Amino acid sequence: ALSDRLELVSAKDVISLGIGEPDFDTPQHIKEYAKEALDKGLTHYGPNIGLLELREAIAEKLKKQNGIEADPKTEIMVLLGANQAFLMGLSAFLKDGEEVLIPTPAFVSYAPAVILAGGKPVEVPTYEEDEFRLNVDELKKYVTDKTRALIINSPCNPTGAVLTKKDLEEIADFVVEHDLIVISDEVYEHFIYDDARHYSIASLDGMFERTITVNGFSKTFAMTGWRLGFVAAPSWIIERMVKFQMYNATCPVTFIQYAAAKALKDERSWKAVEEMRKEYDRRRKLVWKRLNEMGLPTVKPKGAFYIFPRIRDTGLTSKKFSELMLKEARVAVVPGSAFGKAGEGYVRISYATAYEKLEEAMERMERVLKERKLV
Amino acid sequence: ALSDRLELVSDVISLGIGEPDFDTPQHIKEYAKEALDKGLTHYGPNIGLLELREAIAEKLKKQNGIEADPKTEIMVLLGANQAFLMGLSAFLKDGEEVLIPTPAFVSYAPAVILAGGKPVEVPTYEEDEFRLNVDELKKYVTDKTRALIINSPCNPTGAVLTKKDLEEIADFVVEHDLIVISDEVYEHFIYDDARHYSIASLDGMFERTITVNGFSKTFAMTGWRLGFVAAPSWIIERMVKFQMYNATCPVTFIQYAAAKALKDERSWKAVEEMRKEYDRRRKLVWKRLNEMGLPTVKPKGAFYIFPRIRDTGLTSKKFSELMLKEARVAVVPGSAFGKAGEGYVRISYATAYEKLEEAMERMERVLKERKLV
Ligand SMILES: *Cc1c(COP(=O)(O)O)cnc(C)c1O
Ligand SMILES: *Cc1c(COP(=O)(O)O)cnc(C)c1O
Repeated sequence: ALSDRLELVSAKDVISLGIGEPDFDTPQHIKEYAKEALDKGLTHYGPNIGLLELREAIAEKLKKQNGIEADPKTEIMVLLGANQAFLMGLSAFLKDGEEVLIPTPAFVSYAPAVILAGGKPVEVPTYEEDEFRLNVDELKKYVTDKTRALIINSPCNPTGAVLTKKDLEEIADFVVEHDLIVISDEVYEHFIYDDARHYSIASLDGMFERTITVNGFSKTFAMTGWRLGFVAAPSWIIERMVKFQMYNATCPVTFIQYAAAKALKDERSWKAVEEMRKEYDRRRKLVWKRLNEMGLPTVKPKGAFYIFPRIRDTGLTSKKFSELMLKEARVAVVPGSAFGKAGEGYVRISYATAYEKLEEAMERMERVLKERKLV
Repeated sequence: ALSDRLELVSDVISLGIGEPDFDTPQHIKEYAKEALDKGLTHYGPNIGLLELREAIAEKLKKQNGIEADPKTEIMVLLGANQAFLMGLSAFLKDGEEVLIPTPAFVSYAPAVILAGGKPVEVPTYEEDEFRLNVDELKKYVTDKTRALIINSPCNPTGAVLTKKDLEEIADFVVEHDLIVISDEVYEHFIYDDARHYSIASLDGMFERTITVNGFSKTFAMTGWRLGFVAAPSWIIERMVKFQMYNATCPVTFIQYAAAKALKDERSWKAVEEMRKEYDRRRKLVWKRLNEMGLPTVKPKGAFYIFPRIRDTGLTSKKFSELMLKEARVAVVPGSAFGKAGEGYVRISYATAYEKLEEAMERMERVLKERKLV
């Protein structure tokens, strides 16, 4: 019964570097469209699948930016945050013993959503030497004939890695050969740096039929507290997820759907996303310099707004290194072990905080690294 | 495993609408705009904002006599509808039974199937003004029964359980060591001699009770998706664990507007105005339905009325099929709310007075015309 699956799941001056959301505020003009919606009286229930005009704007964005062709009436569904998608998506198909492969270090909702859907998560390590990009040769070590799905997250949280098109082509070969469904969490697609490119696995030939691509407004617009996300997937999966929603949150907030549908079509939205991306890029270069500078070897992340320094050479546990940085440096970083077994030996730092707080946090980490001769 | 249980599930004047026709009171809309300007745009606690939980805790104390701790026993949800799946998922085990009074709201049985149990319908009867009767509950309990869901004022019937009904069902609940889920979203829309009481306020009941309520029906906020439950700590702790892998948290600036609205005089004023208008409409449709030849119990709460249709010789489904194309009015077959709903139709009077009168004339013209009386 679900209560059974739920008990198998667990878990003054101080700079928090543990944040997993934009420090920016929602762009003013998106605030303004939600005020207009309230005044227009968009107060009542909407369809379980989302407002058709939001789904249509989302079909346009997916085709033009991601190369995905999805039908608005049938294949895309609006959600209360992209987070709902893991449990509801996996529940449209996962049966009782089935395994889902999760590349690790991974976002924290993946494995519990698998356990709640009734399956068994199987962690597949990614490695520092590979700049944490998934390798299909690790996938092979873990396939069984109970494997039904793979979850991919690019750009990745906690790592900041982004899969290249060739990476995705190989993954696409493995998935088709093993007849898996891929769930692709793309919420960080627009925060990509240097010469990285965001490719969607559902745009490759023959792949839409087998992937659930999840995305949302939370990170690319700074709308985490607005609870609006979406999936584009085959209609037999969408059908099952809206039936689930009927008995869960019924439908998204309908005036926020209006604000967001207009926002996708507004030039100033995209302009604000580049503002934010240029500023996250500036902060990234600082924490990458400074962390390598103080002795913690760190891969330059190509996407999202997280960086993942190697702390294992200080001789500590990622949990003990988190304690020591909080007690003595008063900076909060999250243990890499919280992102799966392959995260032990690292710590997640979010640079979604003001440049200046990051500078100061970096000096404070330095001093107790030197002071406590951990180097 | 949840996939198998999903598999087990599921010129007209529409009278089938289950939501307020009113728009949200303007002052609540402005509190929302203000939260937006104040930047209340980021993630909040999974259990919901503490300001909102403290506000809900004084409302529950004052209006309902339920004492609950804002820190551990109140949780904000994305509509009250989340409470049934998530609340049942805190304790229900495989194949345990949940008693469901019928005619009932459509979420309850699918919510117990998704959670892993089996719904057992318990009939309510028009002779009893559709108030759940304990003798009927005695016939259906088993050693597999773990919970009971009650809904007062009730959708689809409009029935509201008496303080003595509650006292007797409370008895039954303790005797059978069940937990009760109490759906109280229509609490402010009660009429005539009716009074709303909360089963968690009685004698030792808080510990055995999940009470769900929200802002959708009382403040005309159905599209805002804000509801709440007050329940013991161990139920709340498991429901916010579930929310972390579900919708994460309600929308922050909506929560602030709801908090400021519980405290505003104009909110409670808005509610008497909507209650006064629904009562006017209710008198109209109860009168018109009986005199038109359809024996109808005068509902005492919510905004729904449930006329007897079976003496026309039609089934609930055939009668609404007839009314949709002959009268152009949409009513919903009683059989959609359980099998004790057969022979009846739910009409909602959450539409304008004028359209209700019109709708009533259209139904009366086709009743007399196909000699259905
Ligand atoms: C923030 C985030 C999400 C959740 O999106 P919400 O819309 O806020 O529910 C999903 N995936 C990752 C990897 C994220 O970091
Ligand atoms: C409308 C209604 C609800 C509340 O659903 P929301 O999710 O809050 O919109 C719950 N129960 C009943 C009986 C209802 O009629």
